[PDB]
Amino acid sequence: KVFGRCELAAAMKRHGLDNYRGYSLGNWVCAAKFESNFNTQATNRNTDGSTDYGILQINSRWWCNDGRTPGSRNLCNIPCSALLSSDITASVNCAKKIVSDGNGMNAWVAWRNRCKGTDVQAWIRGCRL
Ligand SMILES: c1ccc(-c2ccccn2)nc1
Ligand SMILES: [Cl-]
Ligand SMILES: [Cl-]
Ligand SMILES: [Cl-]
Ligand SMILES: [Cl-]
Ligand SMILES: [Cl-]
Ligand code: NA
Ligand SMILES: [O]
Ligand SMILES: [V+3]
Repeated sequence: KVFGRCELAAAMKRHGLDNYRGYSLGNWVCAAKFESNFNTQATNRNTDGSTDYGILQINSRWWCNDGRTPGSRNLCNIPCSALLSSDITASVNCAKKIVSDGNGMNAWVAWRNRCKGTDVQAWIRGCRL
């Protein structure tokens, strides 16, 4: 599913990401825009051989099992394919674990490079939330 911006914002809000560990909702919307272009089916390889999955491009190196990332962990206890669903629940629940872990949203390279330090409230401008 390719979410609309406000559609995604509303789903993320319902799932409690607004100001989760201090990250206002626009952070999460921004991150998804640049990680996945709002596409739940997005998959991308990394140079280490891991793959990033879904709307928030959760990585098989640590967070999910895809059976093809040697030495990796599955800290969200989920098949990576579960993260490609039109329902964002599994991705959000995993994201909450990731962001709570010490490094905050820096885990998301696109967030760090494109959202951090910017007016992220612009990403929820016009949305009824
Ligand atoms: C190295 C550098 C960037 C990325 C990335 C960017 C957006 C979405 C997913 N992965 N991955 C590895
Ligand atoms: Cl993509
Ligand atoms: Cl990429
Ligand atoms: Cl596993
Ligand atoms: Cl694996
Ligand atoms: Cl933080
Ligand atoms: Na894994
Ligand atoms: O990534
Ligand atoms: V990547």
